[PDB]
Amino acid sequence: DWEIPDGQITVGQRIGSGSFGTVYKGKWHGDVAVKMLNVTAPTPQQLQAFKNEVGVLRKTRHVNILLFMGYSTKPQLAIVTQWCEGSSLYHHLHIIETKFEMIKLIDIARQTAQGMDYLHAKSIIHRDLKSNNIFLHEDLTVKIGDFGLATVKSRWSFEQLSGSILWMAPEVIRMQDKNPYSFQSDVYAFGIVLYELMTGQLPYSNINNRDQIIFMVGRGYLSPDLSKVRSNCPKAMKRLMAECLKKKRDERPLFPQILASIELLARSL
Ligand SMILES: Cc1ncc(NC(=O)c2cccc(C(F)(F)F)c2)cc1-c1cnc(OC2CCOCC2)c(N2CCOCC2)c1
Repeated sequence: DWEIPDGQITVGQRIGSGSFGTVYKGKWHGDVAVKMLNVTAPTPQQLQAFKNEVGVLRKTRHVNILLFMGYSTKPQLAIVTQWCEGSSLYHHLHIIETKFEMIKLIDIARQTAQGMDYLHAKSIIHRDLKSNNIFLHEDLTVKIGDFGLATVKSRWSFEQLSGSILWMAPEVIRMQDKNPYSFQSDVYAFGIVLYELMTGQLPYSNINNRDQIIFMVGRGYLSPDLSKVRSNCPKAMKRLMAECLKKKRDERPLFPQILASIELLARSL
């Protein structure tokens, strides 16, 4: 099974922490990432939140999904994943401002679409897809993860997630539908990731008020500016972006179509 016996993991450098967990770099048959719960004696809800996450990760076996490696219960409840040298797509695009070639931007898009197509086939709705959750292993291979460390009521069980408003579909901002999170809300988030790749920027860079952005997207008054895409961005890519970013969720394509469209436009370059 996937349970790792006590004393096998060497916990190293602390990377970060939030209200729910703390991530460390470690050693277990090579470099690993270790995410521990902040409490040693968890409540029935905290333990259920932990088991829910292990439950989703253990269903994944795909090169574009962060490789789950096992979990521990002793001395603490922890999740073990592969350790990746590299940086998140967010870090590359918006912090160090890496200038990838169009061919590589399309390659990153194709790889993300593969991982998302895989998750949706396993009935997993991510609910927090964004460039921060796309890791570039050796600055080349996409590893989709969920790197948030904050307490979330029913994360892998539902309720609205915050701090990722730029990637939030209009119906996710509103919270008026019977089921606001869907494969289509993940597709909208993916449409924002495509915008980040093709422009090198975060949407709505010219609006300095976050509350106004939330209000406007939800009302359907604001959409990303597609004329900001790089001069050599293929027309088929700009077309795909507009379909993913549709205000009405029913008008959005699903990942089998998205992946087929990227595979086809990557051939024509
Ligand atoms: C340890 C761990 N255990 C469980 C999860 N869970 C998930 O991903 C997860 C949970 C549920 C569903 C899914 C879905 F995507 F499949 F839908 C994924 C994440 C991490 C972890 C947190 N934070 C990290 O790094 C920080 C953030 C990046 O930048 C560096 C600091 C890493 N890395 C790994 C690469 O190598 C550098 C360190 C892994």
